[PDB]
Amino acid sequence: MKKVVAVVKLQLPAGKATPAPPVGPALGQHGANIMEFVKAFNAATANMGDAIVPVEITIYADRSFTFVTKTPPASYLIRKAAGLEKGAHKPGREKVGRITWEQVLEIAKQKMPDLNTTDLEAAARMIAGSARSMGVEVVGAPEVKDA
Repeated sequence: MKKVVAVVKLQLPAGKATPAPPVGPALGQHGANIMEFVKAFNAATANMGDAIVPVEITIYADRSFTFVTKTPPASYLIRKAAGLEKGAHKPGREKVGRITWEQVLEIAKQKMPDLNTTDLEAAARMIAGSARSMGVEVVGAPEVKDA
């Protein structure tokens, strides 16, 4: 008795969203509420910074909206697997925006269910290589042969 009916696969500006998004009405259907919409957005885009994110508000006719993407494509979750944590008082020696081979795989695997890719190396370079675009980098993916 619950099946998504509207997957708002729209986009949205970080640090720039407001009671006047490219949707507004096109979204007001989940019980009709905008601020909560942008509140959670501006609240996250503000908790992070400014940017753009593809929204995929998986809504179900039962009148519910499940979804929360953060940062442009890839970064939508690559940011998490990347290195966003800040920290407080640590011995030092560390960085931000660092993913791992497998992590980008699963993140790229589900991203390649049967569309057109095939080898984990393609979608991989995507999620991972995409991270490179974002400047992010992998944290492993060993490659040796001299034992």
